[PDB]
Amino acid sequence: LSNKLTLDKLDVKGKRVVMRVDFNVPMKNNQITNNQRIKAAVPSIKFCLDNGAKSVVLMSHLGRPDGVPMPDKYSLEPVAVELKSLLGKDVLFLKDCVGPEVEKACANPAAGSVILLENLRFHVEEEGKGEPAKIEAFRASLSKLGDVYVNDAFGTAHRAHSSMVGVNLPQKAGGFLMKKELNYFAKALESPERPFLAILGGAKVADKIQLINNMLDKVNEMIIGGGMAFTFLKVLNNMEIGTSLFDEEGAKIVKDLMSKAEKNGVKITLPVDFVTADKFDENAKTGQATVASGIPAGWMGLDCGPESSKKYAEAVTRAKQIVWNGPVGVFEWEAFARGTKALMDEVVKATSRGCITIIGGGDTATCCAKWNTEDKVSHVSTGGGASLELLEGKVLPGVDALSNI
Ligand SMILES: Nc1ncnc2c1ncn2[C@@H]1O[C@H](COP(=O)(O)OP(=O)(O)O)[C@@H](O)[C@H]1O
Ligand SMILES: [Br-]
Ligand SMILES: [Mg+2]
Repeated sequence: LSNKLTLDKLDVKGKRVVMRVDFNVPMKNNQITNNQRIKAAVPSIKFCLDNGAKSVVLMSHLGRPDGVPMPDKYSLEPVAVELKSLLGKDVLFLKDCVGPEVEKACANPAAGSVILLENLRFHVEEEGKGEPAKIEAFRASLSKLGDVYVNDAFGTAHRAHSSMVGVNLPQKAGGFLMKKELNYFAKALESPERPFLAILGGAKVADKIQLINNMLDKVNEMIIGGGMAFTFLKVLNNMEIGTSLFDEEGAKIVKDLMSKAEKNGVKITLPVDFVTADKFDENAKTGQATVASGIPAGWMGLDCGPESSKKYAEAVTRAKQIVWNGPVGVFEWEAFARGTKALMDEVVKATSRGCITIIGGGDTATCCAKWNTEDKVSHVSTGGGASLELLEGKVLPGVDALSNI
């Protein structure tokens, strides 16, 4: 951020600070399962308060409510409560993020007020799809909630959304988490140790399959696992995949990706076996499948199997540097957690013999919390797709929108 205003040089004394954070925390049975992303923004928030900010107004999305208010499923209210404990200051939660009543609560707050707005994506104008004059007015309304803007939302920095690129105030500063994450990656990605392995799993198939093309110019090996694999196996193996995650658009580029991997000497490791489920439920009935057998109609692959785990371990053993985003199964549910656990064990072992290991993402970082490996890998990042976009070599929209120095 040499070229960009950062919080360390932003005068906040007597200023209302409006701050985009990534508080898109994982949830389960209505409770936060990992407060990593909330803790990560505390240094910027504390800094503002300690240096005399009149207020800090915090704004984030949570999940993908698709521009419709969904307070029953995707409310940020629970975050406010967790933020109080972490901060040592109370936080006011507002039930919306714009305009008239929110604008009043933020216009002239009591000194030192911390305020958390409701889910930005309850409004279509944040993304805005899921409408030009209304997008302008959405952005104008957010711009009113402070005098200066800070973006500490590393995990969302790849998104050119209204709250990330559309705030119109004279001073737009990168926060300390943004700086910490960009600095770590700049160093780690400058001259990666080789072989450099990327591990891509998870469930955001439509988005993340589109990142593979550029990643293939940077890495020497790739594991394509979790939800990502089924699109590849259907196209390449003509495998029956039941109701497993499948991306129609990405299917159309799978063969081109494999050609480019061959051209670039990138070894691709796909799973060869699976733990299956009769429905998307923690208590689903379960089965086993292989690529040869296919997955039965109406069943889904929710974890890889033992032979896949062995192949993954073999790639990890070869690697001198690893970036991992996306669990290789539905590790939140114990019936589908073994593959991710096994891969985590191998990544920890790699770290202990000198592998540089970077694990990132809202959900993938939760694997580290779940198995107590946050201090047994080289770096745990608050960015998932955001990190993958850095690996591709892009400038992130949330960074690009900051004020030049
Ligand atoms: N085979 C699969 N089918 C469906 N979901 C999966 C599968 N494998 C992994 N997942 C899911 O991937 C989700 C995380 O993916 P993602 O959101 O892209 O990663 P992150 O939050 O680290 O960026 C987890 O919630 C996990 O349950
Ligand atoms: Br997606
Ligand atoms: Mg996620």
